[PDB]
Amino acid sequence: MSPGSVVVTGANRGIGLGLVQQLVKDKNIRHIIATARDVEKATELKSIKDSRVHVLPLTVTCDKSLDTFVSKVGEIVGSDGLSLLINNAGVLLSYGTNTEPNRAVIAEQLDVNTTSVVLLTQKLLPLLKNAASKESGDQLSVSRAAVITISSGLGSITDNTSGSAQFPVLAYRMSKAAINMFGRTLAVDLKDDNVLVVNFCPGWVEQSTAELISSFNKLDNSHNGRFFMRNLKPYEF
Amino acid sequence: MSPGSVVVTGANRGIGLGLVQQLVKDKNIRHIIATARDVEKATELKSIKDSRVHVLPLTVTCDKSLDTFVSKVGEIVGSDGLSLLINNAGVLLSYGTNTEPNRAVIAEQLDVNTTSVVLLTQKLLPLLKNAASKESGDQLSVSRAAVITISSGLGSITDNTSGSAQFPVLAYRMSKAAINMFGRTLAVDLKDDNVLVVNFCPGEQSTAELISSFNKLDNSHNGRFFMRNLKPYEF
Repeated sequence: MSPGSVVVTGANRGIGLGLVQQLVKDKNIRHIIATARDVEKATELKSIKDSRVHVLPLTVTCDKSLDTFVSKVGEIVGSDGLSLLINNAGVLLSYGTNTEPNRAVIAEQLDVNTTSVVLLTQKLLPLLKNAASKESGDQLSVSRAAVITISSGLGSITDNTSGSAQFPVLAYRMSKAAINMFGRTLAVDLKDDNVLVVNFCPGWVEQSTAELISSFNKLDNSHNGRFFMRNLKPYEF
Repeated sequence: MSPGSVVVTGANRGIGLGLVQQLVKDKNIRHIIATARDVEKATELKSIKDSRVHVLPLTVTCDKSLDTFVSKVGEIVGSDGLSLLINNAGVLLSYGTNTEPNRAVIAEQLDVNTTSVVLLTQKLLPLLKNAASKESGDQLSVSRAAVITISSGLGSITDNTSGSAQFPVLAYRMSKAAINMFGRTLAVDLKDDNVLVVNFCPGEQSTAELISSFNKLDNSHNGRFFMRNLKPYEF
């Protein structure tokens, strides 16, 4: 089975856009909600034909743009609920240990990749718990209700052998470590609500998204609260 | 062996304080710097009578308060550098997944437990490195140069099986995960500067146990996260 409705933040380009193109190929999906900070500019996102794709504006750092967006998606999915939330929107700010100490940069990296993602997921929980309820039982799947966050292998603490000297990714690594901790906590917290939650890391083209979408269709209770590679294959955290 | 100089942040109470009380016992340490946000209120810390103890004001979230502090510690340690930086200053802000969505709270939790600590650490790097260059070779220990960060078991993602259900510790858990990531990162980044970095979960009888552990720390502990008795966490 397919999810009735999907939300993809940051679909104007990169992974977000590819995922939407991958998503439109599944004609059994009823709604496809794509967001862009600057919509009037998301031309390639916009060019996508098919009537079920809704390109809505969204600034993940603005709590007003969040409330407006949550309401719109609410008006769209109606009583059906939101089946799939794939938190893709994020950014990679340059910052390593040998960078002139700068609080504003570290704070922006976390605000965008962490707190904004948590804020959005929290607001979209009612809609998710609803999609989950619309089918009795105790079985997790993305077609029922899932919160998928696009993370990064650099978020894995135990796999961190490179640090941030050669590559200024300290803040980024932390923002994803945190977001990996959120996913782990969310899955637990939403246990009795039956909504699935998993985090992935895309590669470093449409190949990546094609593989992610495939892995999505194989998800169940056994992947809940974990962090995997696009071909699945778990990360250690 | 003992560290020429030690910095303990937010030592006006709890573990921080407990560490300064344990540290002043090691009669071989030359400088012992303990911070407080409101120096006036740090009565039990100031009561501590000891020629080599310095109580400096520091409010981790303020960059001016950070620099000023870093200037004084350099002024105190001189060309010998700072041999031990133990990040204790921290906070627990109530916030779970069911909590009513609030950007400011999450932002404060991370700003205090993550970004503020990273900033303080970076600013002290010179001192920490200068201290490590006094010795020869690649031996890592808290007597040479080390950064000890007081984290928490709730910061382990692999061990998180209770989430925000029991207690509303979501923003806190994330803050700690991130700082453990910073410890794993600094360790790799400071490898060639020969400065040891390790993270501990504090768990009186605690701080006493931390210290003994600090004295057993070697190259094999670098970049890792342990419990006070040196039992390792998985991250």
